[PDB]
Amino acid sequence: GSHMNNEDFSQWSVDDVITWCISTLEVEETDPLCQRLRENDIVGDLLPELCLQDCQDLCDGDLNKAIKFKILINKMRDSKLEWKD
Repeated sequence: GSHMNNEDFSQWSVDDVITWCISTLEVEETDPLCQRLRENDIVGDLLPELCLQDCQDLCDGDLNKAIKFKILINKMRDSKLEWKD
């Protein structure tokens, strides 16, 4: 179904989640957004557990941040190779 390569949630670390997140969320690895995510040590297996609650908490208080954050995560879970015609 979706099992192909992935990065294995058991191998996802701080730098892994942060880097990929930021580089695909809004800005690059410059904004303090990295520091925030770094504080709350969360593994890739706990990402879907954060929800808009922990996500928004990870931000100063901006919907666009959390909303877009949790979303991008859903895409990474269901994966996306090439099924759009």
